[PDB]
Formats: sequence, structure tokens, C-alpha cells
Amino acid sequence: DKEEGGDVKAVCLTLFLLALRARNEHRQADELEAIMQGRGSGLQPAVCLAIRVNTFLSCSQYHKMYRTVKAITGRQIF
DNA sequence: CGGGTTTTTGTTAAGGGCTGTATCACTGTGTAAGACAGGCCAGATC
Repeated sequence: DKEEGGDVKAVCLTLFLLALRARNEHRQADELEAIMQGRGSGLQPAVCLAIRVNTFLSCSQYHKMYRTVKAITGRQIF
């Protein structure tokens, strides 16, 4: 209220980001500042196809990996 | 157009820790048959 005027949201988020970066946690803080926007980090089907082909993966193994990721993370990345 | 004041950056006096890249000695794909010149026995022969 003194400096910002009531902007508790931004100052607390930035303080937490700095508290995260102080302990060498760039990964979690980057994930946090990415989810702050509220957009789904998805991949195009062409990208998944290229990954599947250029890494010597059968359709069965790719399906297993897809199922595992979607069931653990609870969201679609591939 | 400057003083005076503010904001948002540089900055190495030295260490901790995560991330990316070079390095090393090797690997798998080149993979079955045909041409030919010399030797030798059965044989038509003059």
C-alpha cells in the first residue's frame, strides 16, 4: 500500500521468484513464470512425428511413452 | 538549452552449482559365381 498501492500480487510473485533463483532453482522458477501466463505448452504433430522418426522409435514404444507421460503429468505434451 | 533528482545497469575484489560440449576409441553397411589357360586321357587315324 505504501509504494505499490495494493499490488500484493506482483510483489509477492517477484519475491518468490527471487527466493527460487537464490537457491539455484532456475527450472522451477521458469516453469512458474511460464504457467503464470496460463498457456498450454503443447507440441505440433509434425514435431512429434520428426522426434519419433529421427530417434528410431516404433509406434508401440512411442505409444507407451505417450501414455506414461499423459498419465503421470496429467496433460498432453505429445 | 542546463542543475537537481529519479530510475534501471555495470561491476570484479572471489567462490558454488547446474548445464552444455569436446574427447576417446571403436562400430555397422560394402560378402557368389563366371572367365580362362594349362594338363591329361579316350580316341579317330594314315
